[PDB]
Amino acid sequence: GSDLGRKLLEAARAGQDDEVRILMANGADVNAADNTGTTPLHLAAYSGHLEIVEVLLKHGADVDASDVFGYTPLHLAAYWGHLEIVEVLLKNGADVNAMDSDGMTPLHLAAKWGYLEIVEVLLKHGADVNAQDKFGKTPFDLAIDNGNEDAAGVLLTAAKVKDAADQLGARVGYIELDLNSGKILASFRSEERFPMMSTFKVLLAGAILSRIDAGQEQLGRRIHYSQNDLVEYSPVTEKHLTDGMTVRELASAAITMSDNTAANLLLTTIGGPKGLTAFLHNMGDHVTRLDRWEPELNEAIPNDERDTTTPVAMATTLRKLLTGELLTPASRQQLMDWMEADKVAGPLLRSVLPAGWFIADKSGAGERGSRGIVAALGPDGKPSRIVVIYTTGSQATMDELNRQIAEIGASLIKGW
Repeated sequence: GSDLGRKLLEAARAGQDDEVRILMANGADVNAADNTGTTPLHLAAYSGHLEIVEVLLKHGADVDASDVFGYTPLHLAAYWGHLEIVEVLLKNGADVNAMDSDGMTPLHLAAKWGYLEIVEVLLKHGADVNAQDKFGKTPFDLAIDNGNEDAAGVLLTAAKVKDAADQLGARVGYIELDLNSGKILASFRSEERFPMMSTFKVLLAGAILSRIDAGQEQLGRRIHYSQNDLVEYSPVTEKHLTDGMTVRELASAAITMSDNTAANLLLTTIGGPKGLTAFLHNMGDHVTRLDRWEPELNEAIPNDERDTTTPVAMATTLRKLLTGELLTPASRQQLMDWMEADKVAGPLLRSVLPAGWFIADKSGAGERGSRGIVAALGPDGKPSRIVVIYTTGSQATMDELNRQIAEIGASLIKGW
């Protein structure tokens, strides 16, 4: 009987992708472990064999397996500066904050050796900047000690955001993204899910504009509705029960005033939340999902994936809508124009925006202390970056939440 377990360990170490598959096909344990607790995934991560890491993961490899010294594959990937592997491990559910026997997290390792790109990715997945090793040192402290000012700065920025959220008992996530290239300039918990709340209405407007471009809808078409269509908070639609509203007026009301009935009426034309989600799949967004209508979509139940997005997905989709090829230039401009005319997000980014800056945004508020904003802004009268910020779970007052988002915005503006 050939010990397939060890043969697989060696194949993973040597980068023999075909041999790895053959052994697995013949019954090799993908989670085989030697006397130190080392698994095929550990060795693949240590050597830097991306393809083998992927094959192991897609066939049942335990992503968080720990060896005798508390090392996970993510520890090894970070220690040797294997960026792509770090990314893949995290995408497959690795524990970003796993601590080895010395109390070191992957973020400690990346900060210590000065692997800036890895520091950034870890932050995307919620790495704890307050994590202390056995000597009481945070990743920041290790960056300072080893003279990595680059990493220190990025970690300091992340700490400001996390520490503010902790005081409120909130979970926070944000991202700053380049409008043209799509390059991520800064973020924290940008790969985690948050309730979209009314921020989804910019995506809804995109779906309608797509139908307009296709000739399935007309901006000037008048929609007639009744009192039984009215839901909570409908400041505009409640005024036009007898005359109705055009698709254009409804889209405007939905974005600029966050009118709920306006959103539901538009949703109906595309087949509801399932219709909007279908449109997002066409945009290349397979993360964002709308499941419910207004106002139920604002429930923000903890760990509920219904009606949620991630900061990176929302920011990326918004970028595609405002600059991509999917909408016609006229429609892209209309979407931007509607967001520029938002009048219900005063207490957020606009409360700290210097004179001369351009901003087009859409805000959101929900139960369980949920608050958020999506925006395209820039210091020179035009938008050059996308900013998305979400907070949830604090049960804090509206004023407290407003200031939480505003101060994050202030930090980004000052460090522009």
